[PDB]
Amino acid sequence: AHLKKRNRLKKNEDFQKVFKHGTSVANRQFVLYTLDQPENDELRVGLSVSKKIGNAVMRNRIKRLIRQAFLEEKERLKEKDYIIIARKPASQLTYEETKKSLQHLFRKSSLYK
Ligand SMILES: [Zn+2]
Ligand SMILES: [Zn+2]
Repeated sequence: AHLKKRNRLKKNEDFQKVFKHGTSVANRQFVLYTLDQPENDELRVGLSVSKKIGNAVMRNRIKRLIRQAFLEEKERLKEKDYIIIARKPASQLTYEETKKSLQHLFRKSSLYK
């Protein structure tokens, strides 16, 4: 039901690494940063939510949808490091809508085995 701990990019150092050296694709809804770790056997997801969405509830909600959207995809996705920045126009998406969006970027940055 939930994304495993090991599949989560926790601390800032890891993020900065992806930002500075990773690759990027952007949507009207999200900015997906994917670094690359050949030394990682499983993928990692980091979440950055605009914060220009104030309601912790809208932010926590959107995070869950992306995390859960990833769970549905953990198998078809390369084992890299991902950072998804949720843009303002993502705040009101439904799971289905979020998943279609993430797969736009995933198909863009060819992160599909
Ligand atoms: Zn550098
Ligand atoms: Zn590394």
